[PDB]
Amino acid sequence: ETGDQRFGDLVFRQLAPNVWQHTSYLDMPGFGAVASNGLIVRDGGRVLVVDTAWTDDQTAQILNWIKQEINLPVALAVVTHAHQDKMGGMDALHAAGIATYANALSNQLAPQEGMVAAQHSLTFAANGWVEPATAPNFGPLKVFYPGPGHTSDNITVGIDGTDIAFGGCLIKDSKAKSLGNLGDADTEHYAASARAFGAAFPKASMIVMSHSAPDSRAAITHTARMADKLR
Ligand SMILES: O=C(O)c1ccccc1/C=N/n1c(S)nnc1-c1ccc(C(F)(F)F)cc1
Ligand SMILES: [Ca+2]
Ligand SMILES: [Ca+2]
Ligand SMILES: [Zn+2]
Ligand SMILES: [Zn+2]
Repeated sequence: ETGDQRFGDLVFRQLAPNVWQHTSYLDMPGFGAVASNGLIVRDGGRVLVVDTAWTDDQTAQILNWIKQEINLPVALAVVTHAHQDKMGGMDALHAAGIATYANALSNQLAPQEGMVAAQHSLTFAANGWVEPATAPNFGPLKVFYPGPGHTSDNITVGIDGTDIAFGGCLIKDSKAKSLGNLGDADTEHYAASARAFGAAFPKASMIVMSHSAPDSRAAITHTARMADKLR
C-alpha cells in the first residue's frame, strides 16, 4: 500500500527509478475486482508500455496518469498475449496514437479471442529471441518468446539496465497453489517455457507478473515445479 498511487480505477507502484507497475481491475459481477499488472518504462525522453488494462477506459487512465506524472510521450506499447487482461484496451492505445506491437500469433488469434490486433507483429527466432527488425527502437525492452504455456502466444519482456523481467501471465508467484486458468494452456510445454524465461533473463532478480506482486526469481522455479506436474 503505502507508496501506491491511485488514478481513477488504476493503481501505480514505482519499482525502480524509471519503471512503474500498473494495476487494473476487472469487476467480476459476483466476485469483485480481479487485478492485472503491466509495466511503464521511462527511456530517456519517451515512455514504453507493457500490456493494456482490462478495458479501454482503464487503458485511457494509464495514459493520462503517464501524461500527468511523467509528461513524456508514449512511443510504443507491447502486449503479451491475446486475452482481455493484456489486450482489452487496444482501442484506447490506437485512439491515443501509440504504435502497438504483439506476437504475430497474438495478432492472428486476436479476432477469435475477441480482441483488437496490434498494428505491428513481432516474430521470434528458434531460440525465443525477437527478430530485431520486427522490434525497431525498442530501446531497453528485450522481448523473448519462451514457448507455449499459459497460451501458445505468450511473450515476456526484460528491461535493460534494470533488474526487472516481466513474465506476464506465464509466471505465478512463489506461494501460488495453482497455475490458474489452463483452458487455453499447453500443459506439456508449460514447464520448459517457464524455465526458458528464467534462462533468457539470468540476471533479473525482480520478476513482475500479471496477477501477483513482484517476486524474486523464486516465482520462476516455483511455477516450473507446478507445471512439471501437468505431465
Ligand atoms: O485464471 C487465472 O490464472 C487468473 C487468476 C487471477 C486473476 C486473473 C486470472 C486470469 N485472467 N486471464 C488471463 S491470465 N488470461 N485471460 C484472462 C481472463 C480472465 C477473465 C476474463 C473475463 F472474465 F472477463 F471473461 C477474461 C480473460
Ligand atoms: Ca474495444
Ligand atoms: Ca480462448
Ligand atoms: Zn490469458
Ligand atoms: Zn492474465
